[PDB]
Amino acid sequence: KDSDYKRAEKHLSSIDNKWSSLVKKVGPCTLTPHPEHAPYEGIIRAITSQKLSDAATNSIINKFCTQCSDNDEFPTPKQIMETDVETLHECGFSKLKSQEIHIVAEAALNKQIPSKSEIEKMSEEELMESLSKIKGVKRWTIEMYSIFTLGRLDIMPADDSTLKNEAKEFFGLSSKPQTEEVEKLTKPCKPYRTIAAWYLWQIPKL
DNA sequence: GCTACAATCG
DNA sequence: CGATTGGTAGC
Repeated sequence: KDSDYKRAEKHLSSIDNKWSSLVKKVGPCTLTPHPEHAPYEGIIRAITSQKLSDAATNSIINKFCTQCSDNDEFPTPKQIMETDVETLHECGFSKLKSQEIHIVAEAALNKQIPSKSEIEKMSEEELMESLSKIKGVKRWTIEMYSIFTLGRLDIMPADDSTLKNEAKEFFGLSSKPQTEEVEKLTKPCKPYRTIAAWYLWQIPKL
């Protein structure tokens, strides 16, 4: 993770030089993934973040953990299953998300979700095909889960709206780029596109 | 003080 | 189509 980042930062400093410049200005990558989280947890966290800022997402999960858990820990599948969507919605989850989160809990409970060991053996394409079967989980959500939970290093969430806004400035484009364009422009960042995305995501903070 | 900012479904 | 969860950065 440490050697991984230093190695990634070096590669990003070895492509064309706007990347070298951004890396130097932003400093060391502080991305902190949580692979210790079970798949159902990582998935629920990713679902919750849809259309919501990290702060908004945090306030919702905090309530969720504070009420639905008996130890401020992340609610277990069983605990979630035994909570109706009405109560989940009161924590701040949209009604739709409440429904999907309940279903994810049921799936985890009934061993319908790939085990973490199997997930770690799946390529991103396989993961996409597998988790996209879950209601409320598609490309973006799986990318976020791969990055923030799994800790994968070569994930380029080219479809991310904020990343597109950043890519427009960074690459000096005349208009917000389409998904395909972002993927093309960041190809040189392989095999550390996750870290490249993170750096782009840090541009606002500058 | 205001208010823009992923995936599903009748 | 037209809704949807909310903290808060940028006005």
